[PDB]
Amino acid sequence: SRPPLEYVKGVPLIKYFAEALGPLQSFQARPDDLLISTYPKSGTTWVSQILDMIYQGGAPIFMRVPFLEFKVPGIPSGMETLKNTPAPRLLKTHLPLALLPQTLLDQKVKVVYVARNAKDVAVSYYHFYHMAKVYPHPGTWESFLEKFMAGEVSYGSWYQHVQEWWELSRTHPVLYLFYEDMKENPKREIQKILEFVGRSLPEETVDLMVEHTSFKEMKKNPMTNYTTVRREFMDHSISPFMRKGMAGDWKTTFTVAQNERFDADYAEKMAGCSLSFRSEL
Amino acid sequence: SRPPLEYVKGVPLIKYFAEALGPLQSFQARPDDLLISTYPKSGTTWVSQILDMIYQGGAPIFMRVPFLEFKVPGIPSGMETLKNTPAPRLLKTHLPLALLPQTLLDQKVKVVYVARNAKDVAVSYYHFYHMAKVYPHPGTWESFLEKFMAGEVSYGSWYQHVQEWWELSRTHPVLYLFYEDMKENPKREIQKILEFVGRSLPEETVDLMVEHTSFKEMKKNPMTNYTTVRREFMDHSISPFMRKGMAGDWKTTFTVAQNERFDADYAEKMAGCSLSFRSEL
Ligand SMILES: Nc1ncnc2c1ncn2[C@@H]1O[C@H](COP(=O)(O)O)[C@@H](OP(=O)(O)O)[C@H]1O
Ligand SMILES: Nc1ncnc2c1ncn2[C@@H]1O[C@H](COP(=O)(O)O)[C@@H](OP(=O)(O)O)[C@H]1O
Ligand SMILES: [Ca+2]
Ligand SMILES: [Ca+2]
Repeated sequence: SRPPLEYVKGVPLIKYFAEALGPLQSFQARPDDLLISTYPKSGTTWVSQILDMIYQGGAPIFMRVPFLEFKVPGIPSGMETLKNTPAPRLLKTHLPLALLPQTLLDQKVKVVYVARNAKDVAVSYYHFYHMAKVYPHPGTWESFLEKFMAGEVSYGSWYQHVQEWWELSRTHPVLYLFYEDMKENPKREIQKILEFVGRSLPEETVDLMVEHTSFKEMKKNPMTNYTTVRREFMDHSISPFMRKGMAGDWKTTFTVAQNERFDADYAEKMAGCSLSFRSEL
Repeated sequence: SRPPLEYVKGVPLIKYFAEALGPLQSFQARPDDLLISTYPKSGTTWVSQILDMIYQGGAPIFMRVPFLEFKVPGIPSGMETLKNTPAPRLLKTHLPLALLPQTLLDQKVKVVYVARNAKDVAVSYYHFYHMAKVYPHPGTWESFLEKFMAGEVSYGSWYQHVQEWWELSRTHPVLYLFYEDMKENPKREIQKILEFVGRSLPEETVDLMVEHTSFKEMKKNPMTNYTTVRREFMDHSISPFMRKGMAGDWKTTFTVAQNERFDADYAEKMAGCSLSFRSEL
């Protein structure tokens, strides 16, 4: 019923996910866990499918890759789904570093992080707010854009999220990937994931993973497109989860006025950062 | 009902497996197939389980690894089971090179062959003849030993089998392994299989494969011990498939007289061969 967001340590989150944090400090990480970390709508489902295939030598995605802080009225908790989970475990989270279960850092769990350009994230997040009913109603795109720029959306600021994890990468095992690089050359990025997780697969098998993990395929696959969930939960008729999967599509939504204001605000928040994003390709 | 063996191109075989050869020249091999080749009771099930785990990133074994020439009164044909089989395929065969579907050689299919010392093979084969009722009754061990030395058992001569494939290894991709080496150092042999099939797995995961593919484990696992099959097919009460899994246990069955005769006969059949087997460890 589109419940307002709950702030936690300065971070606004889905009411339910906020409640799920208590049961969350009990969580104990294993040395062989693989943590998939991302700001919302940055390629989480995409890299999850890739990692899952890899872990199977080549049920829906949300069952195979437990969502750490997950929790919803008529659905099993993220930590629940993780109980019936044998090692090695693939985990998923969008949690900022201030809310991340300390155990993951203490065990040096390998992290595959994916960052996506902020403009495409914003548009993708606006449409998701519409279809996923656990989120407060977004309002107009104009108002949502403002909330997104002020980090007044679920999981907080995108600017801080991509920067903190980028910095964490200096003293913690982290493979920091870019949604755009994955778009441009999927095989290249999958090979980087294989090497990073200490695995190898014949060229032929990787080429097959590239075909099956393409937007087109993943949009048909009911195990990856989230269509098996209930309508009053996610209304694919409003906006499909597998919306467009493009890089640079934000140009058909941002007005010139909004783009000018966003860029100015951006340069100001990404000043001292060495992170470089490309909004096209 | 213990039907006599059928000779084919000079090779005696299970009546049913003989019949299964016709439907067999229709078989078409793919470039990515992986062929597990062995003379009977040489570690086929063992290396099959290992390869299957590898192919899954770490149903019973006979369903997951189709048995090429398989065929039995109340059970689906080997090529049948292979129809519902997606690439990449793991295949199993005990066929001598004269009966091997040419397509496997023409496609350069990777072969993992396992050889075991003849004395342990003989004893293991004698007990298998007893429990598996598709084989003619073995008779006494004394008589079986003689039949085994004369290649008058299913799949013919062991001497020729281990030599021809050893030679094939010079002009065809073949990883020739020894049952004994696998006993002595399983991790070492599994790493050789990984490299050979162009795969890689973290050390920790391989150590886990070594534990689960040990004789003890595989003897409990109903998916690998063949206990789900029907009794009038295989009578585990007569002799369990997972008998002992030892190297050098042939000393408790061979009499000194039989051993002296076997050695003399052996030196004569393995003369010009560079193959070296160790009957202990
Ligand atoms: N295989 C794939 N290739 C490209 N984009 C994909 C993809 N699977 C999902 N996506 C896109 O990733 C976004 C969702 O990411 P997440 O899984 O983190 O929530 C959506 O972006 P759009 O809204 O821009 O289409 C979605 O269409
Ligand atoms: N994991 C394992 N480790 C050691 N030996 C194994 C094994 N799995 C099966 N075996 C042994 O391999 C032989 C059967 O081989 P195959 O699978 O080729 O028919 C039997 O030998 P014994 O009769 O000597 O015990 C069996 O016990
Ligand atoms: Ca989701
Ligand atoms: Ca068998």
